[PDB]
Amino acid sequence: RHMRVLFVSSPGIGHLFPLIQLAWGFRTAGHDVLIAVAEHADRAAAAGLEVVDVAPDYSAVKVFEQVAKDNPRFAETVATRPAIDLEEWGVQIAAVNRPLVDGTMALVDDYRPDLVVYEQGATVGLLAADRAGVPAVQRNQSAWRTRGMHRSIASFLTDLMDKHQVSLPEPVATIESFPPSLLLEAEPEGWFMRWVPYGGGAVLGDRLPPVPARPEVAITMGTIELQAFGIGAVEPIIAAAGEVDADFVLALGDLDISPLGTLPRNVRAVGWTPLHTLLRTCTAVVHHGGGGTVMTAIDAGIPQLLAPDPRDQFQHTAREAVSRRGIGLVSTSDKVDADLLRRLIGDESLRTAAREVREEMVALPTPAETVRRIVERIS
Ligand SMILES: COC(=O)NC1=C2/C(=C\CSSSC)[C@](O)(C#C/C=C\C#C[C@@H]2O[C@@H]2O[C@H](C)[C@@H](NO)[C@H](O)[C@H]2O)CC1=O
Ligand SMILES: Cc1cn([C@H]2C[C@H](O)[C@@H](COP(=O)(O)OP(=O)(O)O)O2)c(=O)[nH]c1=O
Ligand SMILES: [Cl-]
Repeated sequence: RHMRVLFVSSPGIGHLFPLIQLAWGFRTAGHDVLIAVAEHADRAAAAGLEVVDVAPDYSAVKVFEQVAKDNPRFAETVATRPAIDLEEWGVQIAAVNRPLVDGTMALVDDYRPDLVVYEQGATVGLLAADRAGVPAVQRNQSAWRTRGMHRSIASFLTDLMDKHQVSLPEPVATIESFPPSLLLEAEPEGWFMRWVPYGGGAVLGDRLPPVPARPEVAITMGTIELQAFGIGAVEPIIAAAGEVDADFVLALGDLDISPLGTLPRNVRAVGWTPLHTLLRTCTAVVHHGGGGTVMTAIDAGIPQLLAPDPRDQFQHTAREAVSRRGIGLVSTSDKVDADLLRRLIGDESLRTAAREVREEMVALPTPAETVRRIVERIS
């Protein structure tokens, strides 16, 4: 009954955080839990868990650069359109997974997991499960449909699969990220699960901060877009914000915001803060379209505007749904203006719809319940 469970994540905070509730779900159910990730191992440790860094010195941004340089045709074609069918993006996602393989396979041999839980980007997790000979459970991201994505990714890792004597298995269960209404007409892949936001711990101070008298709007762009494309995209958003009669809080995480210089007087900045803690006191949020941020805004019950850098192809899958369900607005960073921010804060139908989608979401099975379901499925 007592298991060793290995959680496997691609080297991204947006990849890793959606595994944390399940990892604490397994730990509080008495199991041993270990995380495999690269680049962000210290953040995983700051969730109170044990971590092995399966690729020391990894840099996602350097991997991205190497892909573009090495695949100029892909870069000038497929990469000029949104990443929707990830089968087409196998070359890029395989480049991301490749450096994690050797370290993950060694870890599987040493740790001997009974179960692998991996996030949807981490084909290396399926390979790990096959190495150990154990079931794999997939945790989905945003609204991407899996289809043949793992076969396409694996087609570029063939050499490594041969060396480690592994084939690509199918997961025994898949767990959706979004609530049913935000998948539109796309067929669900497995179980729905409530989104319980995780963004790190925090000392809030000597008291619980009160909700401000004036409405505050958060501006956040996740953990990879501005790192990969530069901080420039947030400038037109901040300029538009300075023209709006509302207060704004800029939350770009560990990103150095020095290049922005002096912010408008109605815009304040914070360093890394768990997003749900920030949003507890906000009226709306402007962001890039990251799935974790979309879901955390829904947990807060607030309208959202998705305005990524126009070059970023990985923020597309929530956009149609945010639109069609009326819980927010969609644009691009360079097209944000004061009128659009006023719509975000003023259109009551957006807030009504957000609250309705939140009600749907918070009734879904919890991570604790989902741990029980997984254990039943594999027993
Ligand atoms: C801006 O630059 C990018 O976005 N980069 C990339 C991301 C990748 C794959 C995603 S699709 S597989 S999950 C079916 C990538 O494989 C690799 C990597 C390492 C870090 C990263 C991020 C990228 O996605 C991020 O994933 C989050 C889970 C999403 N929220 O749910 C975010 O919306 C999205 O921003 C390749 C990549 O280039
Ligand atoms: C920048 C920032 C992000 N976050 C969280 C919100 C999300 O859970 C996660 C970002 O994931 P996500 O929004 O999926 O996008 P990306 O992969 O593009 O970064 O990081 C914080 O909690 N605090 C912060 O200061
Ligand atoms: Cl959070």
